[PDB]
Amino acid sequence: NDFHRDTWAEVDLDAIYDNVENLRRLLPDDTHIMASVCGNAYGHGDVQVARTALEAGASRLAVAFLDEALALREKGIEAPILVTGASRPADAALAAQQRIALTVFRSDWLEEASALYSGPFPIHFHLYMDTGMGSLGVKDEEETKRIVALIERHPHFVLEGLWTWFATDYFSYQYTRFLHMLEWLPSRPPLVHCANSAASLRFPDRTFNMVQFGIAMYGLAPSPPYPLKEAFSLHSRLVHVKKLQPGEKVSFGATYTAQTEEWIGTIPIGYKDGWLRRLQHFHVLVDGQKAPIVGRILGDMCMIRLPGPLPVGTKVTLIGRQGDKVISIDDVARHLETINYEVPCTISYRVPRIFFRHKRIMEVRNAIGRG
Amino acid sequence: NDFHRDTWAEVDLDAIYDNVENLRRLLPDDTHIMASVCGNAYGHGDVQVARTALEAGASRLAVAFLDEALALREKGIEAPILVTGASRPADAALAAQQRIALTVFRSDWLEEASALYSGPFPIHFHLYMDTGMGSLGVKDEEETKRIVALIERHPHFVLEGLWTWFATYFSYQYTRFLHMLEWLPSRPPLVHCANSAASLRFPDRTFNMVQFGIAMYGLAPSLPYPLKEAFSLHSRLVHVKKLQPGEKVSFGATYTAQTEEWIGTIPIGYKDGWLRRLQHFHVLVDGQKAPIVGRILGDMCMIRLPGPLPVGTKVTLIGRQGDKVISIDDVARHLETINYEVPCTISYRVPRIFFRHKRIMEVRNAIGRG
Amino acid sequence: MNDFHRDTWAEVDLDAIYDNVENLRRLLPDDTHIMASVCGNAYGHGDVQVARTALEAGASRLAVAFLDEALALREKGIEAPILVTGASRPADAALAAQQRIALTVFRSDWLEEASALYSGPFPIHFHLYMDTGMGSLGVKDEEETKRIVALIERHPHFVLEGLWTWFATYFSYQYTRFLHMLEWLPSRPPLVHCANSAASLRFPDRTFNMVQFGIAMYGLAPSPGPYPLKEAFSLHSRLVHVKKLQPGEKVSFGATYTAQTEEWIGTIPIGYKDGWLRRLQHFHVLVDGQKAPIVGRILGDMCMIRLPGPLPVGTKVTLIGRQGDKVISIDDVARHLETINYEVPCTISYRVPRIFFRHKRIMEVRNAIGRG
Amino acid sequence: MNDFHRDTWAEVDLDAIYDNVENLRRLLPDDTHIMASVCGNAYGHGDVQVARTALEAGASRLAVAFLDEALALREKGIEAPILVTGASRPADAALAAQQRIALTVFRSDWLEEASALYSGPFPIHFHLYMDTGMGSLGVKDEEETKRIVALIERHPHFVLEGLWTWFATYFSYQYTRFLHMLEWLPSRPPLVHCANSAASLRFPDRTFNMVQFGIAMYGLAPSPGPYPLKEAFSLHSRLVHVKKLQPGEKVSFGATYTAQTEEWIGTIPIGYKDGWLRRLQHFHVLVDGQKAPIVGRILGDMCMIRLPGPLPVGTKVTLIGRQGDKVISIDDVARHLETINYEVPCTISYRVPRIFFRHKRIMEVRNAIGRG
Amino acid sequence: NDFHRDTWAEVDLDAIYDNVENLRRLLPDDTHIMASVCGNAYGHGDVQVARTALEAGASRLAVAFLDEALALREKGIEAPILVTGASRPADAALAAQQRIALTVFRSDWLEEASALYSGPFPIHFHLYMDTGMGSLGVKDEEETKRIVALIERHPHFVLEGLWTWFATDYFSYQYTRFLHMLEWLPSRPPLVHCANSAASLRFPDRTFNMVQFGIAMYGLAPSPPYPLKEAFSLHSRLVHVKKLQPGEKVSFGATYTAQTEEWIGTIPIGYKDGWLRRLQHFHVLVDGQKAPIVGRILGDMCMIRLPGPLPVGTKVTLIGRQGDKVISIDDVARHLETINYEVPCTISYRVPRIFFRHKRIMEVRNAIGRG
Repeated sequence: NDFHRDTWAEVDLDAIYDNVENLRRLLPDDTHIMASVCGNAYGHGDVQVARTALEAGASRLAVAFLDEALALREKGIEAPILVTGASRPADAALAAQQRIALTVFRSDWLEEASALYSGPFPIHFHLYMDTGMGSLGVKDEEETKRIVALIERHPHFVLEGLWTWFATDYFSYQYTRFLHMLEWLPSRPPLVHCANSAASLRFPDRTFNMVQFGIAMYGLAPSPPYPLKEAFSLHSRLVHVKKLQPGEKVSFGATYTAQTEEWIGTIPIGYKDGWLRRLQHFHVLVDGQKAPIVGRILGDMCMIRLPGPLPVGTKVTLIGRQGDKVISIDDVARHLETINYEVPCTISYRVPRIFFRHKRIMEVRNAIGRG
Repeated sequence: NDFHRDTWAEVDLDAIYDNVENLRRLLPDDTHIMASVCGNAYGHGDVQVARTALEAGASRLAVAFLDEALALREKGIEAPILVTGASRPADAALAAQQRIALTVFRSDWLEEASALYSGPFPIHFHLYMDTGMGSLGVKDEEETKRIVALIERHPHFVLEGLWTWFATYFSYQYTRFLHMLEWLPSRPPLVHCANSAASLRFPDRTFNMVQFGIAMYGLAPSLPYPLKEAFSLHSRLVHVKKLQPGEKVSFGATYTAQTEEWIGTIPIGYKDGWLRRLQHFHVLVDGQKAPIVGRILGDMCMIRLPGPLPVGTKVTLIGRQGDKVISIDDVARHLETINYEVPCTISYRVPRIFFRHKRIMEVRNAIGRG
Repeated sequence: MNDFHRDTWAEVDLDAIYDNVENLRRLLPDDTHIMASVCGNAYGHGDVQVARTALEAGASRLAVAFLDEALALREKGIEAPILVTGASRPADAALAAQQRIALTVFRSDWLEEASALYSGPFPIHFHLYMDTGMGSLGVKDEEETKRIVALIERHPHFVLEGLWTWFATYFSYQYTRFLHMLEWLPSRPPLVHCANSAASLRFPDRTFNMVQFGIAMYGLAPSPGPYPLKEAFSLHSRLVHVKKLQPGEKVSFGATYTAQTEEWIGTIPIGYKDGWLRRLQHFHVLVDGQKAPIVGRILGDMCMIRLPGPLPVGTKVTLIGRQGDKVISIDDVARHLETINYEVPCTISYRVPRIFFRHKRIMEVRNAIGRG
Repeated sequence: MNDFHRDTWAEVDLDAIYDNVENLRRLLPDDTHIMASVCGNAYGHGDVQVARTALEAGASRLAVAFLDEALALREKGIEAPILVTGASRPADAALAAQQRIALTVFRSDWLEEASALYSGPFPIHFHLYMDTGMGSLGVKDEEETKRIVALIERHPHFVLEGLWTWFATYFSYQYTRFLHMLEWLPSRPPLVHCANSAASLRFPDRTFNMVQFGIAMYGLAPSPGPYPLKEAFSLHSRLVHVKKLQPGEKVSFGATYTAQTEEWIGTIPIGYKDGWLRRLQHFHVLVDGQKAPIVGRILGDMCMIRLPGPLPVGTKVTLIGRQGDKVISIDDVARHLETINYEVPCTISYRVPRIFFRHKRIMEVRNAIGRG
Repeated sequence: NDFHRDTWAEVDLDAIYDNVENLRRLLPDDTHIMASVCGNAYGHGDVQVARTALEAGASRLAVAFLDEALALREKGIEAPILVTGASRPADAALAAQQRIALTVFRSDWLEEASALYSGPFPIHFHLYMDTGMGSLGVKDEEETKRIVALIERHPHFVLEGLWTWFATDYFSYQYTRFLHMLEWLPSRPPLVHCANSAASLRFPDRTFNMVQFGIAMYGLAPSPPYPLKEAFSLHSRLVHVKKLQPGEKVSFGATYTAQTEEWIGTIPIGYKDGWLRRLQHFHVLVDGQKAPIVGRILGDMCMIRLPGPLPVGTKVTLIGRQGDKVISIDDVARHLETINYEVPCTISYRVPRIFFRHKRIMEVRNAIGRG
């Protein structure tokens, strides 16, 4: 709800709405769109992103483990949800009562589940096929047969889907093998899909009747027809400004020595906020200009060298646009020497999220706010 | 409450209790101990750590910004709390109502607070003195005098204390503090400092309250009593694949087996705070050091097992497993950062299990139902 | 849980509220909004009940005296726009912004303070109150108006939504004086209104695209004097005891009372703690269709009335309202009290239940001190 | 959530309540209970706050005017015994019984009706109110007393807990008349008390093992005149606007006001909707330590005062209480209003926050219309 | 809380307090007392009875299945609780987090449990030994060994107890066999107990360090030093009375013909209240006299022939005392041709319970009351 530190993230839900609407137009009315909202929508806000996606065209959601699926249900999400990661056989009943589909990786798992669950709710499963270069998943025809047999036998089990993850030139091997495995099934599952496939993201396949719109939904390219809009931005404000004389010292994480007369500003964001120490020499946007982060990043604050004296309260943009200049997630990731996925995800619970929709503030989410 | 993924953190509150208890001895019965629980107790659990510290002898708590203090109050903590970072003057009433003390860095700030606030609750302020190498704080007698004047005049303003942060030399800042301290008409009820290697070791002051920083968590921020580490991180294998010589595995990149081996996948990734730079780090499984192979994904990472191991086998990322042990400093070293950052990065989606007296006290799942 | 356990209550006929506003909505052009005033818990009629009835009848905006009253409405489900017409603290702008509540500004100094202490993220809507020279507050000159306009245009989250004034009840002078102040603004604000203007309720005035239906919305003539206004508030109680007295007999109900002749005295459970002030000591109430004088001093929780012959316990007494062909209006009570009508319903305390009627059928009962 | 957003509030010094009762508890013998009266939301001081303070100071029982007030106390955690001193419905006996609330009985007919409609399972405690001849209600003869006694002894769940009367303020006559009515009972009831007896507050009277600390508990003399009583209620506001006027200048605040000379007028956010009635139009308030007259008519949410020279916005105005060496008591307000002290605090509306002080430190703030 | 039909049950908690206090005095300070509160305390009120028992001397509670144990925890009971009946292996985690001990009947069950549960809470088990004439339980040394092995291996499993049910002249066989089985355990479990043993209910055994105070705690003899006090009573009131002339007819469930001038009274209790139809010719107490139930018992009412005309509101006692006359549970059971256990248990949720303590009403429990 309300927050009391001048540091926050903004989530432009129109960027998310637009991205999904454009994909919904491109793909044939036959293909479903599954929106990925794991890790609290990659740090964007699980329920806010989920509703916007469903509203724009998505029809199903994907999360990493059971708790993320239960969080969506509790917050009012009624659309289908698939747990793409591992789960405990003992939780079958729970997932079943909550109408949450689960992915199966081993026949061994389904047997445990079929043995400790008798009903009354029907539980839907999706099989993850290991095409041969994976670390997990169904690996052979024998195993595939055991799984199919356990489902048709059990009165509450339902084989809803089949999918796999395509690594990114192994596409050949990983596809011919998949097509081969898909034939081991007596009949074609209601939903055939896959993840991390730029191919089925632009060109139609048809072997797949559901596409997984992963990180691209957030305007981030998963690997460096319509443009993608970035939805995440990060801001803060100067809470102090100190003028330094030449030669003067200031001990941030280490020791900084002013080479000339300059002004140092402190903003209330640090590595506890997910603004990692490696961003030690990155720059930020203040008063429309670029300003360098000097000295080490502290736990709850970091210092920036200002062009001249600015008043406390001046807005600082860490990720986003100011004037004609811009800083994107890729820029931050590049400086950190990591992938864009990791950036928004690392922005901790401590930082409130402000959601915009139709160029207008919709709501504020302060994970540690009162209530 | 409950959790449904085999990944979790453990917080030994006995480690917290003992660390505070030890410091409670070395310090004279006249000096308060202030426990810092900012950042949700550095990833350990704000209310849990807070209560434990208060039981072991601590009397006040410190957080970085107002929302953290308000959260501690909403959770039932009644002990005095000090906001060490910046706050908005327009929030003075809110702070006063909740009995939250605030740190003052400029006279302009108080000037605004004074005009915006009229009562009826009293607001306790702590003056932060800039000895010289800081990025903020009060530094001249002129401003210090303005602050003392604003408070005296205001019916609901109270100068509760003054402090400074000793960066790490110490000899200069010290005498400089004593000098600045003498500017005040009357010595404040509380005079404390933060990050003082000598305030821990040695008592004696000047200082009737010392800030037990990260040390309370058993992390050396760089003597006459041992410090216990209170944080451990664990997970379990959720799948095991056997590989033949030369067999390939397309993880985050291309990995090739060079012998018969088994690879275990654990349900923890970078979206959990287990950052990608840990791709060549070792974890603990079956009492042995197993290396993380390939790249660390968002929700999972792979490890070469010391041999065939069943699903469910317990994997320890930070902590002890039999004869082997992985400390926080170890992880920090690999990542090339400081220990502080490690636990603080373990995300909200990772449950914390609290132990007290060698036995499980509670579970907290930040995303559990309710 | 809205039950009550004392035979004393007030009745709020929401059909009267609905009809009064519906009539006004008919008269005014579609371009003209109707602002419904619901300060003071809708002048003792029930804030949320009156608000939604006024809204359903054609009103599109609400007005309250201070921030708390606005927050109370939002907490009770009201979503329509709300304007705080009285003073507020600069430091509460954020709270008001977060809650979509507009604030009235009377001094540039106030805005200067609010501008310096607020930075976002919600936009805050302001209405400037102009002092046309004979008031006790408000913007009075062009230089201050410009400073204000400047501050708003300069602040990214500040919005100039309206402008208004209160015409004292010398009107011709104020009206023209207001037109001058209007031109002091670069452009015309989204909403231009005024209050206490009987004229704006009789004839549509192109100058204002929003009119304030003050106390008249409750059927009370804001002054001495197009459509019929119906009152919505009545007050009732019941006899809880009756006693026959002989000539000369004394009774000490606050003061000494001597029965000049054989008579019957009834006691009803309502007193000054209920807002039925002591000054109503010799007013007449309705019982069994007859006017009966309240004799003796009014106590905190009860008062005695001289009855027109024997009557059983449980007999309905009407303090304000109709009984048979006899009627007692709020103005009748005000007159006896030597005060204005506005004050009567507002004084009927929080401990007197309000029974709401809609479509000639009970709708809800709200007992401010009931369990829950 | 007990924050408020208008600079107008009342203060309740619970130390005063504690001290007044503590003094009474010292005087009265251990066999004598003290009943604390908390009807009317503790005469506008806050029911639960005053109740528990009185209880902590030595009072062992509470009194309210009607059932709802008693249910409100129970819902707020009060466990001490409560007596409804006013009328109630026979059909509510079960509810009252279930909640351990005692009821006053004034007529045998009432008990007959309650006996016929209640059968259990909770016991219900009654206190008989005797009319000593000069009252307007209560049991008046021995035959009715016997019928009542009979009904109770006959009903398994009915209990005769007490007997009391109200001595008018002819006392010698009533006292003796009460002793006669007392002997009409087979045995002496567990509790025998009376109300409005200054005597019972000065000297211990073996006839009553429980005394009613009425309004005196609030530091208000129930009449004109052993221990010092301290007042617990003050009322405050702040200037929200100030305007300098020249000689002859006019201001229309309800009525026309002409400045006979250069002067400064301040406006505070409190009006008749807050219980600060219009009749207080020429009363004096405290501002900057000086007495200042309220000039012009009091509006619903504000009133203007003539200031002693220029003063900034935010200056504290004290309507009731002390400022410097000047003081304004409740009796001073009552006098100007031509009413009794009892009525003043009771009239200060539900929308004015009450700030409670205990041990010279703020304890809680209860804003009846605050969020929550 | 409140109820609005003149039919109710009274539970004298002093009867329960006294019974337990007397047993606590008799047994040595070494032996624990386990109070049985299954079936909502045999229709007496689970939480009310549990607290009273713990307060009088009991230290542990027993319920039939998991939900009854969870109901006690939710209502504030923190004392130990044992599920004496069957439970699902998948619920181990739940019982574990709630500190609820479970009974194990097969090694097969423990294996399923040990396989789907890894932690973090310790779960306590009690082994039910089948002495040879049971329908379930551990039957041999091999099975006993497997169970012991699974517990010591698993880091969270704890063997807390061992018990069995003694049928009631097979006591010999069922005891010598039990003593024999008890030796198969490496060490003696912390708690050794048994159920339905009148023997260990009066005379000390010592082989058992915990006695199960079953139905006797309620003042009911489980098979027809200090006396037992009956805690349950049932009442109602006449809601109508009709005078009949000789020869007159009234069609209750069937057809009743008045043989003479008589008065018929109707009370608002029927078989939906658990006042079964077979009580068709039982008698009840009204105005201190016995009165016969005439005509069939209806769903929500039943008729009684009154001595003379009584007013509506007159109290009717179905189980309890009026004047010098009394009706006990055994009387009702005898008429029904069943055991006393079944009577209070059958008194449905529809009938509120009024609890007394120290000859004073403590609280009312109306299962279908508002809230």
